[PDB]
Amino acid sequence: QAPEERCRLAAQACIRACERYLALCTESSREQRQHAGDCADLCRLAALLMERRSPWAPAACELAARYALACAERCDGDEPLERECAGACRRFVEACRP
Amino acid sequence: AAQAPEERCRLAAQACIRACERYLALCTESSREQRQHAGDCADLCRLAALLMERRSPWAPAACELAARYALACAERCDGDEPLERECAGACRRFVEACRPLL
Repeated sequence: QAPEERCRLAAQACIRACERYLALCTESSREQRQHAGDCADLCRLAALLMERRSPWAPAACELAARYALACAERCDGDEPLERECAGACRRFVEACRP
Repeated sequence: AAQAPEERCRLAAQACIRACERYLALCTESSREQRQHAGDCADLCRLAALLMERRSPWAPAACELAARYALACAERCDGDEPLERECAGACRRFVEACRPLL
């Protein structure tokens, strides 16, 4: 699996984690939900660009990673949905550096 | 209430993908290069549409990239055949709609 393929997969696993946290988490704050959504949206963009081999892929990838960690810093807690959302955000960023 | 220009942009995006898919599926005289363009244009337009639909704050960012691919698709796919003209037109029309949201 090429680093771009694992980064794409990590990004998709991220939006799934974020959209899940958004609709399932019963203790989320308006701000926290907003952070999850920003990461989910940006990750959809970076993902679509990675698939279409766009020269903007890397650019969008970093913008997504920025909010990906900002989302973890704000939405990580103790419940599974919370650790999962923050985890997936981490896993995504970890696949951006390479 | 700045959702008026965004809604008209969302509709332009939607029309643009319809024309692009139509182009991709119907225009027989189409190079693989033009097909790739109309295709990228259509996908980005999809994301852009979805982002505007859920009133995402990152919708303009998506419209920025989509406008790029739409503008490129127009510059590459316009032609004498109606399927070619309509695609270019839809893309350009869509590009025009993104302005206020840029």
